[PDB]
Amino acid sequence: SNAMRNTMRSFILRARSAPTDSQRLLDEIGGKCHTEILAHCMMNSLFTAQSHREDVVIHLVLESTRDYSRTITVEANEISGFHEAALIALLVKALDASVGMGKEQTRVVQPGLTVRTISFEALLGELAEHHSLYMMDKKGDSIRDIKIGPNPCFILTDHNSMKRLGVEKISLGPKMLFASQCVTLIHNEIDHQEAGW
Amino acid sequence: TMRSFILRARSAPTDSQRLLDEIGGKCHTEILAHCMMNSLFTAQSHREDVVIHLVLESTRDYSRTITVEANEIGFHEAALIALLVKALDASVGMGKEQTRVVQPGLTVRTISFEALLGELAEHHSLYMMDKKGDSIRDIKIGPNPCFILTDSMKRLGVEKISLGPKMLFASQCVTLIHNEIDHQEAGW
Repeated sequence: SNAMRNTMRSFILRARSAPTDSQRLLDEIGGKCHTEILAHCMMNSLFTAQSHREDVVIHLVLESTRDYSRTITVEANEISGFHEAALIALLVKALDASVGMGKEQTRVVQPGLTVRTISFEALLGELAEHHSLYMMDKKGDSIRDIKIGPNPCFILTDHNSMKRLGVEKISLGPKMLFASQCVTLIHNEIDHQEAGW
Repeated sequence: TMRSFILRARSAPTDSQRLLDEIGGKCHTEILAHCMMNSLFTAQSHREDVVIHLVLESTRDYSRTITVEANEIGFHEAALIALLVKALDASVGMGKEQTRVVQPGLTVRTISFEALLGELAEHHSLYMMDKKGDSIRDIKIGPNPCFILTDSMKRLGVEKISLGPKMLFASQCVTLIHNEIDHQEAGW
């Protein structure tokens, strides 16, 4: 193996129960669709105590729709608080800007915030090229026992087409965890591997 | 075994209203809820045998300690924050060194941070976040551990640990602490 330099970390939250409708989104906070998890995932994936993390991208694929899913891409680099309402707000903003889009389309919302009518599977297609793709599997190999690829990208669900795309299964531990908790764990293991300890 | 956490929420108001006003405020009240959610809940269900003590310090008089016990007690910010508001409201009028039961597995106390440490030091293995501390991965977590989390110590016998190279939110530290005990106990 090579001595890696620090690379982009990406995450994909497949929120299949999540409304693409701006208002039905704020409605599901604490509701059966559990819309808080998106905000926590955003928090954990982009923020530490001191700073925001450099070079992180989260893709939120909001699926529950009358037409196309909205893929909301947040980039820690250009996104100039971390509580549930403020991050959920970033979403509503991007959702409002997506209304009336047709298929296979892209709309800049603000610096480092984009919305796209791209399928989950199509999006994987694009990331599959130059990213190391990973998914969660209680029966996958412990993450502490693999060498995490460069430009890694982690599929988290709010819950073989995959094997074709080179998607490798990993596990973070014995227990079932919130997607938001998976984020912190992933980040931490790459922080270790990068630091060498 | 038992797992415990203490969160010294210095500058977290003991008043109910001022707490709600701090959701995303100068003092970030949201992190109390997140600490609770991560210490008490997994995706499958609540955790067994977990206790969290929240020490709220921004007080007129005495600070309030809210102990939540996983065995006894929505997971979103407003639900767990509501638990706290109920607890602080149970605390109005309390004297120094008092205890008041809010509901099964919810308790409010007018005991100090160090006063609580002193008690816990009797039986718990005390631990502290320190970027210079041993890596949690290299030590064997002691029996009945308690993890101090910020927003004399050496005398009480608390020993320093680091979860990694970076500076995390208290709530992120809870996740990584649980996950390490989870590993050591399943023999991973």
